[PDB]
Amino acid sequence: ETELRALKKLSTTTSRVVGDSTLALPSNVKLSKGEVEKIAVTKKEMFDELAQCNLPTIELITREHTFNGDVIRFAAWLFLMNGQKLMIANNVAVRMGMQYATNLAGNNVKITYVTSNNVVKLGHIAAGVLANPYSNKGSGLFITYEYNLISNLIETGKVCVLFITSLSTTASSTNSFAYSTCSVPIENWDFNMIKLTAETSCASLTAMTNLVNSLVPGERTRPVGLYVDIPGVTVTTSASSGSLPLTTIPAVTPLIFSAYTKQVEEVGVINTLYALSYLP
Amino acid sequence: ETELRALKKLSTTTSRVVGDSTLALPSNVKLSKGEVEKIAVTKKEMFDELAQCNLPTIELITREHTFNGDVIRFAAWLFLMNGQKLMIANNVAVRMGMQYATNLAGNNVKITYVTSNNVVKLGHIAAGVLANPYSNKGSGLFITYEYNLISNLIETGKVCVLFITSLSTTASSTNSFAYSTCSVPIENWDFNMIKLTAETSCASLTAMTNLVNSLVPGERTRPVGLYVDIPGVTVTTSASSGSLPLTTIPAVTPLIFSAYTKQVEEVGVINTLYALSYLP
Amino acid sequence: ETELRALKKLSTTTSRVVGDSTLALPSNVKLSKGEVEKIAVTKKEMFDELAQCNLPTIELITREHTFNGDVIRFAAWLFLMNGQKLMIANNVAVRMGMQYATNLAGNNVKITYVTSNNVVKLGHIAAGVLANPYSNKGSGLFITYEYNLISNLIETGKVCVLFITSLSTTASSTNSFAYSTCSVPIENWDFNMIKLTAETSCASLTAMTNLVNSLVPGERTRPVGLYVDIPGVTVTTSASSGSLPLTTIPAVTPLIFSAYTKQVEEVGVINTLYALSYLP
Repeated sequence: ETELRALKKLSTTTSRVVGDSTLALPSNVKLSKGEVEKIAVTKKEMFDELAQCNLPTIELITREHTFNGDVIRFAAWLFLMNGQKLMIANNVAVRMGMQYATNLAGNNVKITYVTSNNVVKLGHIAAGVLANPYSNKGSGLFITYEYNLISNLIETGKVCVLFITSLSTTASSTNSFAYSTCSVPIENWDFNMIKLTAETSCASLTAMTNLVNSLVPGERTRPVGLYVDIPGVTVTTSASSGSLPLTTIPAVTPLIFSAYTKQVEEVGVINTLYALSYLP
Repeated sequence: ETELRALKKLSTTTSRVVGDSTLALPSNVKLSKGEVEKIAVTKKEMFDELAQCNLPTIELITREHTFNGDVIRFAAWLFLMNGQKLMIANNVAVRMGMQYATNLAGNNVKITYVTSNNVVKLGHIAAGVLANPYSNKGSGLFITYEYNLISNLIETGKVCVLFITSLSTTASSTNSFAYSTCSVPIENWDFNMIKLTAETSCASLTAMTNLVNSLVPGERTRPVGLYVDIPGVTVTTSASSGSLPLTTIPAVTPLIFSAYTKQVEEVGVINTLYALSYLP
Repeated sequence: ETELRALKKLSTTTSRVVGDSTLALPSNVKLSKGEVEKIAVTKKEMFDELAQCNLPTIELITREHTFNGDVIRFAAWLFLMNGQKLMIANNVAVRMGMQYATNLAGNNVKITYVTSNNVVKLGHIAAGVLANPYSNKGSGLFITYEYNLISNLIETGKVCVLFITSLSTTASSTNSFAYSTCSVPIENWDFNMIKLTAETSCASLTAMTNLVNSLVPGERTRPVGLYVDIPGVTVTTSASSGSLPLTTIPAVTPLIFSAYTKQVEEVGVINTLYALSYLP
């Protein structure tokens, strides 16, 4: 029975040591920790990027604006946040767990964190003075607090999100524009549930499908529709206006998320920025 | 009877649960899935960045231009594509699987996806009007369809790869430049094979190495040579020019890949952008 | 006897083919290489980003300025290094194992690699002509070789690190500015040790926290203090000057690391850039 004791240890560990052979080990065989350290990218290694002074944790001031050290999302989110050629002025994204966030003009603003049932839900900042109005035919996503941009009316305790778009192709000189809007209660608010989709079926997407079909086949562009998964929200579109719905946003108006692309073809870039901005 | 049964499962799975000690387990020890789910960053976690509404897959429109979710790749490729300080005008990279791609001027246009044997291989777009001609001691890589920038002669069923370079350093006011053009058939085309190398031996590097020797000893620069692994390729490197072989690209000229840097000293980033752009 | 050899294989090999089932296998269940090949993003895949022509290793020139393939390290570091707004002129960071590095004006220059006891400790370059004076009410980190920026005196065989800051908030019109300085020998030099912290206790932080506390309510800002882990280090923090200590630096003055943000609120990006720039 003592043979069982020794032969049992063969299960616990491997006689093999780490090395180049670990790369060439056949796929069917099992692995030890040392080899798995080599083969797969370790969570330590990503944590090792910002590690200084061999501290147990990375610097607090760094963890604030790096999504608590999630470097992978931080890199891609950073460029789309600002520096894109086609984005007008500076896209405004209020990331959670932050002291300051830039506004449309570019001044960093102390963020008013809204607390829901003793839990911080989201924060907003003053819009500031927009550099320029949104000129060309492009799409954009807008999220504001206690305000409706189309109606210019304030609803206390309610968050309204607007999506604007240009149906016509940028090359096509014909001008057709529409938008989708909805108001969400403060309580059941989750950034994850909202997205811009071209495949998932929703009421906004249905409107865009036939609305583009209204235009000539040469100038058609694939529909991009607002989708909201949260209970208690109704998405309302608009008829084909043919003129841009929103040109500028007042500074006094509270702001949560706002991003517009000069051309419509890079509409999906907006959704990517929204996806990266808030962790689910 | 049951002693074999239990002892097999005893070895087969792990009794230990995940925790802090999971990090401190011996390297030679073997591990469970929950342990590996902690130690290494997962496919899901990388996939989790773009996940919305807990959907099985990422959004289609985001899936198109993010290399089908290669967020690790997408971030680095993005800045080199747009916003490089030394890059002139807008370098053009045509990403596969996408409807639109920006041209030199910055106006995004529809892509003509070439299909070979009922299988797509590459896409090209109109060059557009260049913002400014390339005027400095710099190097660039150029890929065009059905055309030869050296001879300005149209091709049929042929894709020509051109690589200009700056023999002198930035400080060396002495002016001398060379190039290495190649033409490849569509049938044998494969992006991954071609690269810019300073160590791998090739015909272009063979000439390029001696060319800097013609320079004064103080003026030497590290050779950078075009290398093509595609069988049936012809590589030609002309003598020193003393002037820029190419100044501007005609708008009607078809384009696939084009990028140039004012300073030759950053020629390496050109290869990186080409490496990032196309998945092997 | 045969059972022992037979049952050993059951230990070493899972005998289960990879698939979606492997994705859904229980966490307690042990797994083979094929699962870890799937479950975790491999070191191979990160190598695959720059992989080309199926070469056993990545290109030399590409690996030189990409931290030898640390793509994610290269990604986030790239945008912060240059191209971001709220950065005066160009941030200058000299990466190790490099031929050229950009100056303040943006022209890349040869790097004098300082080798100590037959080990290359660091490298420095000529500062070049600064584009503009260092704006207003911002913070920055400065590292110079054989020099003292505040004292403008040469110290052979000693490297000095300087930190500047603005106590007052950008919104507050009141003006209060302080700084921290240290002189480090080259022999004990190690990049990873030094950092900007808001939680770790250090002499520089202790001097600064009461200083901003001396400011009236509503004007106080989170203290960010120099912390140096290298033994034999002195840190000095003067009284609140009320005016910017430094505006421009001479071109002839050697420069190791230099970064400055127009707004103080983005102090973290300064530490973030330093953390990314040099591997531990």
